[PDB]
Order: sequence, then structure tokens, then C-alpha cells
Amino acid sequence: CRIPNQKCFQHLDDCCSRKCNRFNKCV
Repeated sequence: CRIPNQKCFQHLDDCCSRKCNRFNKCV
């Protein structure tokens, strides 16, 4: 699970929260 604020694409939100903000980073 990728940590918050980590550069992630909304198309492939690999975040732990699976949420990527407008800054193309995790949340």
C-alpha cells in the first residue's frame, strides 16, 4: 500500500487510501 502524498495517477491510484488528490499525489 503506497503512503499518502506519494506521486500517484488518479487512473492508477495505488495509494493505501486509493485516493490521489488534485496534486497527482496520494491522500
